Amino acid sequence: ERTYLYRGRILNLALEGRYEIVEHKPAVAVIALREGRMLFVRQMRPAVGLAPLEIPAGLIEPGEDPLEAARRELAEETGLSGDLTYLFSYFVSPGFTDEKTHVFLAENLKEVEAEDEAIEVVWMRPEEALERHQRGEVEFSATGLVGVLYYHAFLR
Amino acid sequence: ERTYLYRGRILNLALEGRYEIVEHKPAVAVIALREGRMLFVRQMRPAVGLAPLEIPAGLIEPGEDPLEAARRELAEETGLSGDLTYLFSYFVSPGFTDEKTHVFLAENLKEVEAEDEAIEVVWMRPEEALERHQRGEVEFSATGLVGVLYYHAFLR
Ligand SMILES: Nc1ncnc2c1ncn2[C@@H]1O[C@H](COP(=O)(O)OP(=O)(O)OC[C@H]2O[C@H](O)[C@H](O)[C@@H]2O)[C@@H](O)[C@H]1O
Ligand SMILES: Nc1ncnc2c1ncn2[C@@H]1O[C@H](COP(=O)(O)OP(=O)(O)OC[C@H]2O[C@H](O)[C@H](O)[C@@H]2O)[C@@H](O)[C@H]1O
Ligand SMILES: [Mn+2]
Ligand SMILES: [Mn+2]
Repeated sequence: ERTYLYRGRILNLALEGRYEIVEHKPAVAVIALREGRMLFVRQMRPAVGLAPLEIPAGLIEPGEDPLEAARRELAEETGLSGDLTYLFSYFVSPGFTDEKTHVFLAENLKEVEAEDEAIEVVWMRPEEALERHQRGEVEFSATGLVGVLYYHAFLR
Repeated sequence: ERTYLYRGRILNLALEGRYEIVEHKPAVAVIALREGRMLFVRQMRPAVGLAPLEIPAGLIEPGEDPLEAARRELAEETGLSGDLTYLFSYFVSPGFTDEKTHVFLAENLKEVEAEDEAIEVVWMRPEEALERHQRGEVEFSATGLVGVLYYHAFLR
């Protein structure tokens, strides 16, 4: 038996025996390179009180599958569309939440819209994002770090 | 004002205006290679109902800093010690939680203990972990995927 303590907008909090469990919608994230720059985004994140370096990401909404959600959040956050390829998925923190992230690569990006304004588009070479992070200048989300590592592994 | 709905063992659930926020202890994770195999672990994770491929990881306990927590969970989960180097950190899912993970590299591993039994030690070439994941055979945690990508980027 899961017993629910809180049913919310973007999460539920449940107890399952001794375990505290946060149910959360699945997410998508998109890795995109153009002229050696990766497409990052930043927004104020009240949970952490700062704006980490992320890649375009969002929740999968009712009716959508991961590919469709990835297309949508790329367009809504950055005004771009591209050719999407599924890469891999991961559980963000499976010791307490079921949130799963599906990661895509985008190629051949084109502007379809001139976007959500509280999101800052940050094109940045991934080598520079990693250096800024090593020097303490920026924090990463998991999606931002996965983008930077994937680039270094496979896109040079 | 954060208003608290739940104060627990491994998380607190808070509201901050419209935002649902899960406070969570920071974590560590350790990337370790030996003879071309990466040190993964698996354990049943009730939040997800399965055992994803992770790397050795744990929460930072009172009094500890990340390096010390990394040493401890490597020994407790796998019976090993090594020379630790800090790599980078990431917020697991900063749209709802403040959990931050500090990732270390371990080299020169030695057995100090013959360990916590509900953790399965899984030495596996990272190329094979990535293939098994691409074929649907295993799920990744963020820490497992970060280990595999870091290897491919920097440890070949
Ligand atoms: N959902 C939970 N509810 C209550 N207690 C729990 C839960 N999960 C574990 N404990 C207790 O908490 C104690 C300390 O857990 P440690 O073993 O240092 O950590 P880790 O490997 O779980 O988590 C490490 C990271 O890996 C994953 O990505 C996680 O999501 C974290 O981000 C354990 O003894 C359990 O008794
Ligand atoms: N803590 C919250 N509480 C309540 N509502 C919120 C919260 N955060 C956002 N919303 C509402 O939820 C709506 C849908 O959010 P989308 O914009 O598709 O997602 P994302 O970028 O937030 O999260 C994407 C991933 O990136 C990060 O790693 C996250 O942790 C996720 O893993 C937003 O309109 C907000 O109005
Ligand atoms: Mn978003
Ligand atoms: Mn652990």
